[PDB]
Amino acid sequence: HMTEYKLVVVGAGGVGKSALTIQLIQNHFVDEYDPTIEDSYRKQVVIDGETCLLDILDTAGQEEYSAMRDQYMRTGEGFLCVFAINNTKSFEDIHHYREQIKRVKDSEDVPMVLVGNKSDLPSRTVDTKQAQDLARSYGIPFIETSAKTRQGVDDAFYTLVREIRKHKEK
Ligand SMILES: Nc1nc2c(ncn2[C@@H]2O[C@H](COP(=O)(O)OP(=O)(O)O)[C@@H](O)[C@H]2O)c(=O)[nH]1
Ligand SMILES: [Mg+2]
Repeated sequence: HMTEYKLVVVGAGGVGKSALTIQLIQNHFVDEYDPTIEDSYRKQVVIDGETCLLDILDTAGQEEYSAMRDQYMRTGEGFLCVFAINNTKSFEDIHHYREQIKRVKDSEDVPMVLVGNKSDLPSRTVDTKQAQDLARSYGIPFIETSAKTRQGVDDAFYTLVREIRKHKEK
């Protein structure tokens, strides 16, 4: 009656991991969300005729990974690797998040989507072609999002579900 899909949202502080997740669940842009709140959220949604229950960890910070975060990294089926298109450092940081996932999974073939968030903002410092070059090298999709306008948000999450299905029987 429902298929569970366990998703993890990672990336530098301030890129919009929480805003993206909240925009997915609540259809609202939250302007100011606690940067330290790490928690799991659930969403029921029909994707390609399948009733899915998304179990989504929105990660926050470093320093003594909770039991929960360690659990989700280990048992997570797919990862959204988020940077902001007006945050060059966040883009450069993606390498470290991908290295972490590769280590936790002992594999280069983990379901993953590269997300360039804050597409609504005029201060773009990361070109779509840069992002495309990075995702091409990793062998993953790249999608641009705005948690403010909702552009691409469903698309990122649905695409990650689809990547998981490409990798394993669900
Ligand atoms: N304009 C714009 N602001 C955003 C977007 N996503 C997040 N923000 C803002 O960016 C800041 C960081 O967002 P947050 O979701 O807390 O980042 P996190 O640390 O990655 O969870 C907040 O002030 C949000 O209001 C976006 O798509 N567009
Ligand atoms: Mg957050």
